[PDB]
Amino acid sequence: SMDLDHILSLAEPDMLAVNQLIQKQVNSDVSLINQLGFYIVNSGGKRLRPLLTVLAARALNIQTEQHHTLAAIIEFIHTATLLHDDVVDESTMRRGRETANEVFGNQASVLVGDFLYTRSFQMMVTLDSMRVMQILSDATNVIAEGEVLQLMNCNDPDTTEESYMEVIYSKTARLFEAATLLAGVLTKQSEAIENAMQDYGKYLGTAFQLVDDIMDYANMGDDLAEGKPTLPLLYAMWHGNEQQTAIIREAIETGNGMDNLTPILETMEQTGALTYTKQQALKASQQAIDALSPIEESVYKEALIGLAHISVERVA
Amino acid sequence: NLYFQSMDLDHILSLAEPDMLAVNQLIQKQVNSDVSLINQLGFYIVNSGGKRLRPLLTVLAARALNIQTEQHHTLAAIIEFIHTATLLHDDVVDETANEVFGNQASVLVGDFLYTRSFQMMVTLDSMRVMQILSDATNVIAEGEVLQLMNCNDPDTTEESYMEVIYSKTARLFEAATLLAGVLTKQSEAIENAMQDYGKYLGTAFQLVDDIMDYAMGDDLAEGKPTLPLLYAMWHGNEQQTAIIREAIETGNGMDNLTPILETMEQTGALTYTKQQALKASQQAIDALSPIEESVYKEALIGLAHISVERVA
Amino acid sequence: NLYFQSMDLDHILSLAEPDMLAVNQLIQKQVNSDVSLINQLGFYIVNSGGKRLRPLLTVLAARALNIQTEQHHTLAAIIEFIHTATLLHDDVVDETANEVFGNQASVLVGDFLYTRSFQMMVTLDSMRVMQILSDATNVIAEGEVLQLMNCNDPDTTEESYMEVIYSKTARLFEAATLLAGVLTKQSEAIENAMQDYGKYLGTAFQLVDDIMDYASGDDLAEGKPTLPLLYAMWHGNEQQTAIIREAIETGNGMDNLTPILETMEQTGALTYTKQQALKASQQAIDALSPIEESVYKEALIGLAHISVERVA
Amino acid sequence: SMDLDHILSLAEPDMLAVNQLIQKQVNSDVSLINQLGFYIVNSGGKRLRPLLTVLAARALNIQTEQHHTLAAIIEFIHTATLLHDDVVDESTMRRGRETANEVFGNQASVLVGDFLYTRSFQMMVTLDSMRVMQILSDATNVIAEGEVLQLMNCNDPDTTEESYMEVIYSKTARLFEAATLLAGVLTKQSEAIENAMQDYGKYLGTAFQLVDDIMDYASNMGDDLAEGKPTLPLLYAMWHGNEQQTAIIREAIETGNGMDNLTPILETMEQTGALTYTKQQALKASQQAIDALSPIEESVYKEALIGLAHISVERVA
Repeated sequence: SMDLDHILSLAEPDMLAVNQLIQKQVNSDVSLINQLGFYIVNSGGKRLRPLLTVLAARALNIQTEQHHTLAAIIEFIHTATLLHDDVVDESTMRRGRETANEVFGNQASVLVGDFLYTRSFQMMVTLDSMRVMQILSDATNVIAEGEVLQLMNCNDPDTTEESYMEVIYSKTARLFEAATLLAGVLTKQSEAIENAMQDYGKYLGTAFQLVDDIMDYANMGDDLAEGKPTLPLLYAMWHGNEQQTAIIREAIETGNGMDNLTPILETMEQTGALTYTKQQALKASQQAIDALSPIEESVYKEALIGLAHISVERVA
Repeated sequence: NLYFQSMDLDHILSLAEPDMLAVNQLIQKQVNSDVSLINQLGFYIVNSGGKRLRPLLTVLAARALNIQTEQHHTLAAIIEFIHTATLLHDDVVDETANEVFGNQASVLVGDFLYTRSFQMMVTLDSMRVMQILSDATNVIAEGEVLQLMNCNDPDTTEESYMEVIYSKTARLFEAATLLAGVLTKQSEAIENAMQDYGKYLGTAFQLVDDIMDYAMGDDLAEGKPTLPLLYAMWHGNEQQTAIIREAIETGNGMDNLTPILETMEQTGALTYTKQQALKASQQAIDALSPIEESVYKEALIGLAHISVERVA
Repeated sequence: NLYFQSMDLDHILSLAEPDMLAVNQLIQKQVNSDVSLINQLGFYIVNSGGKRLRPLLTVLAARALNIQTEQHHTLAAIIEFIHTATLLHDDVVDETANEVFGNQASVLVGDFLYTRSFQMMVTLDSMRVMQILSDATNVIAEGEVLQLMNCNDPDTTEESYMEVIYSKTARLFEAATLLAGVLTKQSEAIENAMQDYGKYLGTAFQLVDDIMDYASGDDLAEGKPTLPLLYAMWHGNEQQTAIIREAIETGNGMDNLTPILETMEQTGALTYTKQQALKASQQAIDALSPIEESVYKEALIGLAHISVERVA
Repeated sequence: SMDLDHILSLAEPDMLAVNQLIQKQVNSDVSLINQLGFYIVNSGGKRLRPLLTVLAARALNIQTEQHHTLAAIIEFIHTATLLHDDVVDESTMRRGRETANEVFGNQASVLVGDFLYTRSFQMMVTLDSMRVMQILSDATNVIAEGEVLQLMNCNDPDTTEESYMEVIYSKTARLFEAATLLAGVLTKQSEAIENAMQDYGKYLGTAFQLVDDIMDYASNMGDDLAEGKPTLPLLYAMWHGNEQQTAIIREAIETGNGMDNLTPILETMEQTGALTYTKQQALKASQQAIDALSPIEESVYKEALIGLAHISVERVA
């Protein structure tokens, strides 16, 4: 499969245009918006969602440059979400750097999130497709719902596997799914090709999230400290002995224990909790690949298959 | 003390009631979610008071333009969701468990509402509706951040304070009335009349709100530069100007409460702010000239009078 | 803003929301009439703020007693209609074209809601329910008249002030909680416990309300002798006592607002009344002893704390 | 057949008990309630509804004294309605005497109304019948609705004959209908007999009100016009008069002006036969009440029920 260097090289001409657009579309008459927008936009995100979007639009031989605007739209939505999450979580650090709410305060972060969300809709309007906006209005409502679903799960050790997977789907997979779907919408593909791209995005997002959650136990236990129960921790809790179950249950309820997870890590190894989670990741990764079957052959399709392989490479 | 207050208000509310009930019912359907926590919190913030004004305006405006559909019900709901969301997001405090959960609830319920309003917009199946509301919602956001910037800035101009009023509060009124015209396929001139009515009505409401904060509210405490406080600073004497400046910058206005309120009285600061509100109220009424006569047009005129009732 | 008030309140509302939503929809069904004017006015009165506490109490109480039906929804609506009808009838002014129609609608919509509440009682198909509520509403009528008798009477005792609270306000809370017991077929000591909880909770709320009127002042202008004004008069100096006496006799206090408010502070009048509220609050909590432990019982304790949160 | 003196004489034993009940059952701990309730109960009402109640019960051979309590219940409800109406209408006189709201103020009148209403329910409880309370809670809701329907009609010259009749039924006849129906319920009659007593009370109530509205324009005179209340005589005269007469009646209704000189309005009524038309409706209603009593067993009590129906339209007929 195609490696990251080549994927990026393939995508760079498009990603340069998207970067320019992301930076310029922050503009406002209000200086605080320009500052905070600058800060969040230029803090060094991996820009994975717009990369997906542009590779997808090319894979479907797009004739316009509308995938640049669409890519900018997706990243604005994701950025709006990040700003709000960091206030909601009271995060202090992101991308090795102080968070926007730490630098500018909670109030300003929330409001500029709203500025970026609404700005992303002004941009959607320029694509002149009511369907684009139906999909994204739907997607963003789901994201908001997933955020509350995650809050309901905070410090809840009774959080079920289904509830956990629903948060992955609503809060992460749905936006990847929307991105790839909308590449098909822009290029006027059939329902079945739209479904293929939609599925690749969904399963890819799911894989990325599962692996992020795995990597958190290989700082370690950032999720635990924030009171966020994830599958490795839950599986270990469900299948361990009574003592292991109790300490994990305690850890989830309190958010204590990040500075020494030894007995929790041991429980994961013994129950196969990480292995189980790794298998769901690999599964999702393969499902993303299989979903691309119909897509015409091109270097861009190989790039999309590449990403699905990269998403789980630290686990495969 | 509801049926007492105004003869026009009694008729206004009664005329609007079938529409307002329909809106209330639509809101209860559209606020609903697949997530238990959202339904639990959402119920109380949507159904409570302080929800009446913008939907009332919206349905009265659509009836005045002789709407033939029920799309004004959806539009009324969209406007109140936008309003409720922006309110919740303006309740966010900077750096207890009360404030942490308040912040969380305010952001996430706000986000649910804001996003749901856009879903509802799409059901109207109109690109122009999306263009208008996407621009309006962006301007409201710019408005809210501009207000934040102006917090504790004693050099805030009059123009800048009015830009806040317009962009934060008035723009939404303006969009609501504009869109009544759009849904009913009115001419440009009619659209402009309605747009201007909404704009100026909203401006009046906001100014009057700022006046009533003194004739006591937290604008002084927060160190928010509103017109009455700014004017009194601009027309007070050497020391009066200096204490008000300090109050804005620091927030210690409650220490010097008595002398600050005296300055407002002596400079006629509240009087000046009252004049601007009455002007706005009149500009709203004036903007309706091209609208054909009806009970609904009379209601819209009534609301303009009611906005400044407490300061006329 | 609702979500910043209390962690207890957050949990209580979330816990009650499924019931409170059902009550809301039931109220809208049962407020409807064949007379368009009743619907036009009724809509706004029933969906206003200040509608939530008594239904909240009722559903929480019925859940705390493990109710197996949805009759608590009907009971909650009945209790809110009674409250609303009585409020409307307490808005009547003695003698103004706004005030003429205001009286008419207040009386007539009040009568509609009062009568509709009795029709709803009958659907519960319990003679004990009819007996309890006929007694409660009669006592509430008595309490409102005793309040009217005390208007402008400076020789009003502390006992007499309390008797109004028990009859006018607390009795409704008491009936609501008792009836939760009755509908769930509890024992006397349980009924007695719930009854007492309602009584003292309602007493606490009313005491705090009277304090909050002077930490805002409508009661002063009307010459309504509440405990904060009376205590100040009893323990003020000769002049302060005479000023407060006159203020009650003639409804004149707004002229002497500053000396009077100062007297309340100087005499500890507000603090004294705050203590009585805290006593009531605590008596209500103590009354729940025999109630099985549950999240709903915990919610009722939370309500008791919330009643005096602004005071405590 | 039977004259008013014989009717009152026959009913005297029951009405003594009822009068005592009505005076005693006002009792409360609150002095102002005792005062105001005393004033209204002892101001000299006709006691027509309790009279009707007790005659109806005797006619159905009631074995208990529950009809005293029922009759007192009905009068208390009627009394609560008067107190509220006089506040809504801002009336100053009643039974040649200052109204309670004039003596005590509006607020007290309204609240004491509520006291009487709730007290009447406390008395209903003692009859230990849920169906009774269903009937009276339904009846009293319809009364309340009727009061608002009347309010909507105030100063409205476009008030229809149907809307005017609907007010009569809901505001006046419905309580008569319920009184006599409940005399059937208390004595365990069949559905056919309940319906018969129900209809007698309804049509009787209708007749009384129609005559009241007619008598407002014959011999204070024109009391309804002043309150902006369009009644059938005035409305009919408007519909069938010429353009000038129509215009002045339309003006009279909208403004509530003209009570002190009705000359041209009365002339319009004479010419259009508007009083005559309204008299026919009253007679019709009276006859409808008598027909309705066809299945009730004979007695001096039934003959008093027929006698009241004849008495209702005496002045007119």
